[PDB]
Amino acid sequence: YRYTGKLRPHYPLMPTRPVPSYIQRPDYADHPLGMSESEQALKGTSQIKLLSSEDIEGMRLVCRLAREVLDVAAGMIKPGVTTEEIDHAVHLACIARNCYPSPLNYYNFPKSCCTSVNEVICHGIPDRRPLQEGDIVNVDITLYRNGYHGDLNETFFVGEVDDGARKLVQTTYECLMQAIDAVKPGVRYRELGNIIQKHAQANGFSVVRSYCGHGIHKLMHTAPNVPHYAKNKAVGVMKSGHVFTIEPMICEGGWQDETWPDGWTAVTRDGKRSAQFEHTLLVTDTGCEILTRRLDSARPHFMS
Ligand code: MET
Ligand SMILES: [Co+2]
Ligand SMILES: [Co+2]
Ligand SMILES: [K+]
Repeated sequence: YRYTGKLRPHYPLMPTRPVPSYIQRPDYADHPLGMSESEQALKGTSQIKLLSSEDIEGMRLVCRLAREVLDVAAGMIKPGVTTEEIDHAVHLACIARNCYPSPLNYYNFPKSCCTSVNEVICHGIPDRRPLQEGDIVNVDITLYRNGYHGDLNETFFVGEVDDGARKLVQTTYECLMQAIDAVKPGVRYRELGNIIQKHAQANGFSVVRSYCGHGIHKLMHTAPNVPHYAKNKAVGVMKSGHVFTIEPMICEGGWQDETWPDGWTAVTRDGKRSAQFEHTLLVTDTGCEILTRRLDSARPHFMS
């Protein structure tokens, strides 16, 4: 395998961490290949759940806990800390909140969160590599509580970063917030990518095509599929009670991705950097509720 950049995985990984049986587990947690039968039973449907009020309450709670856990991770970002160390803390913080770390054994993913450094677009696997000054690192947190998933990520700076990094990260965050601002009953899901690419392209960056935002509630990944690039063919119109993520991945160079031999880590083909932000959003009668927002501080961690 020919690496596309300077990043390498750092093995061995620690044995997978167990989750106490008193925490409720998603279906895939105990499937030998991590398959989610509940997801597969809806494969290829474009029909979108309209959430009940109980469902809404379950999403508010899990998404709020998910944010608390991301914040724990943000507090640990510094040169010298390994991504495994961050994952171990995430793992414990999930459990302290009586939640299952949704990534754990999802299609056999080995860890409890994704840590994506520099050229890693998404789904990097926490490992023995210490963060280095000048790195940018995304932590993606997904929690499962009382039958609901909640999902968010942010890109963080490690010590001081270059101007390229700041611009990349700032623009990615703007892309996300500009898409969120357009969310309300009656908007086509396909529109969000027109907004995202327009801003990304205006800043010289590209938009990853192989990974999309998604519905999330009782299932971790479900309808709608939500592309972040322009003139996509996404099916559906937003309605009050829809819940889904927006999670744009933007790249300094080209948009093309490939996957490491590990089956997960997605990297730019050109080895240039990529950044990402994500929220889970509830479409209301008039706009949208950002379920995974910070409740206590105005800005994302990188601006603080
Ligand atoms: C290894 S599963 C990680 C999934 C990620 N949290 C997402 O938003 O799709
Ligand atoms: Co996510
Ligand atoms: Co997501
Ligand atoms: K990255």
